[PDB]
Amino acid sequence: HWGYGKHNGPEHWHKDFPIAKGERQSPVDIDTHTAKYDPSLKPLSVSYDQATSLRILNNGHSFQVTFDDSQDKAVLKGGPLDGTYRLLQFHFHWGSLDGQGSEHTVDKKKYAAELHLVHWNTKYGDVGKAVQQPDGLAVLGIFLKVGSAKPGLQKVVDVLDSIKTEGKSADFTNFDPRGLLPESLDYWTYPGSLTTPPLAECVTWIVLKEPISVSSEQVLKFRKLNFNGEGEPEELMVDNWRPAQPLKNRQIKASFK
Ligand SMILES: CC(C)(C)C(=O)Nc1nnc(S(N)(=O)=O)s1
Ligand SMILES: [Zn+2]
Repeated sequence: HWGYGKHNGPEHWHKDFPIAKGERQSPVDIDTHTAKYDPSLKPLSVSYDQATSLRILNNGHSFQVTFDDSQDKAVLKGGPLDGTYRLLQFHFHWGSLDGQGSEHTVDKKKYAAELHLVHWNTKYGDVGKAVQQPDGLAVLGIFLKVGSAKPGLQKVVDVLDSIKTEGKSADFTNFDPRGLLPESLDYWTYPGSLTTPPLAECVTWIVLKEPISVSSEQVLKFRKLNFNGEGEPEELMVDNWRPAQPLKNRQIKASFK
């Protein structure tokens, strides 16, 4: 089964998921000088006030916080998007050290981690149908750098002890994802894919220019999670990032000058 190790990592994924070598794979390097300001791009609309978080889960890849997506509660609109995209889950990718961990890069710079808020287009009715569409998902990507703590992340960090190994989950209600957002909603956008199998080419990527800062203690708690299930040889869940993929016939657009 796929993972991030030497024998099952990103360089192997194409064997089970041939779209890994596709025309719109993610992540990519964002070359800030080549991204073109698009004045026709709207401001992003992030409407998270009514978000209902449900559970936090170690899925063997990452940890994720899942939301109730059975109603338009926490939605992403505007920007490059047509229609309404419901927040389903967020998760992170991170490194073994602070100089790596992000999936997208900015002028080849890697951040310590990257937060993905995954939303699906309500015109397709459910996320499984949305994954089969070129505009089915919108993932809001936010870079994490190490410095000051992000207070809004601490509730997440403090429960990771209870989901150390693959398969473990916990109640995680009343979590407000607005506490994870940076000040600016300036973004880059391009058409891409899921960055984990099945690597489906269904994502409008919206990557915020402004990172959030998290503390060393916060990211260290990410690095104590395990890829393995309980009772299996302990393999720290670190470096769960796919590297940048070829941009191919794509333009990255910027919402800002
Ligand atoms: C809900 C569902 C389809 C299982 C999902 O979200 N899958 C993702 N696979 N890769 C993602 S990423 N790292 O691009 O945000 S999300
Ligand atoms: Zn992700």
